[PDB]
Amino acid sequence: GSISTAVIDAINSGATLKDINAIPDDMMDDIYSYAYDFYNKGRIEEAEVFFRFLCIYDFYNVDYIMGLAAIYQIKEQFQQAADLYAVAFALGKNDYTPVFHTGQCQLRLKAPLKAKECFELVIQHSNDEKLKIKAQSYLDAI
Amino acid sequence: GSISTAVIDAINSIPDDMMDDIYSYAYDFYNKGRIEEAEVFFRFLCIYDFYNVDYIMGLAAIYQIKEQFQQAADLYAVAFALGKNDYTPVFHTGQCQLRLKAPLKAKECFELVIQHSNDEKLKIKAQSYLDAI
Ligand SMILES: N=C(N)c1ccc(C(F)(F)F)cc1
Ligand SMILES: [Cl-]
Ligand SMILES: [Cl-]
Ligand SMILES: [Cl-]
Ligand SMILES: [Cl-]
Ligand SMILES: [Mg+2]
Repeated sequence: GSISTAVIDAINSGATLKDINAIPDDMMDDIYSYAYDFYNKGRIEEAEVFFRFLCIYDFYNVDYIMGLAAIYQIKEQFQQAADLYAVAFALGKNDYTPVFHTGQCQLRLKAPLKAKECFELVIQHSNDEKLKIKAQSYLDAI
Repeated sequence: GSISTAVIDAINSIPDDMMDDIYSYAYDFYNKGRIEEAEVFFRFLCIYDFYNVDYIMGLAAIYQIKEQFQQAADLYAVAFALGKNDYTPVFHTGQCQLRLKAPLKAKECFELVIQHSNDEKLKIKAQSYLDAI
């Protein structure tokens, strides 16, 4: 692991714990797999702890961010979820799935024009026709 | 950075005119070549209101000037996700990806501009990069 001075330096420098290899890679994989297990088992509170832990460890990991965003969406913290989905989109650049879920969140936030803009962005830019079918099903419902 | 601040804020939990004032001051610094002071002001603005495309775009431009190409690209992508209709961030992401030795990502950015932007001057610029790729 990392000595305390190295962890403190990372806190003070704005760096991730990932950047200083504070926990072995295999253990982080285990933690992600357990977080997914909790999620799939309906243990949302525990899944939330684990996805928060993962995102503290590496705020630039798209899948860690996507997991927490999904949990926030389930818990109806729609603005926090939308905020994380936007970050997740930016980090991956290529995948419009977070923009699709942002659209769902915006509908629940009573921002239907923002939602429409999200679904249209998916339709116009994604080459994933299966995702477009889902986005189009929201757009057609208006 | 600004992205890490946005993520940490989400993990854990001023009149528009005044914000407009500070944005203009940051631009004033930028235009005089006071890049470091402009960067502080844009970083401040992105802490106060990160999901504001004008603040993101200004900070991303400074990172691009400073050859911090990955940070710039990440911020331009946020701006595009939030704004959706302006392809200027996609165009600059393409430039950044070229400098990051990611020519296929760059090509995808410039193609998006040509296919979707209504900014004819931006489309010429994107095509000139494509011709070099
Ligand atoms: N419906 C089409 N003809 C069509 C064209 C382009 C794309 C894109 F390249 F954007 F993925 C997706 C679908
Ligand atoms: Cl120690
Ligand atoms: Cl990238
Ligand atoms: Cl709206
Ligand atoms: Cl444009
Ligand atoms: Mg056109």
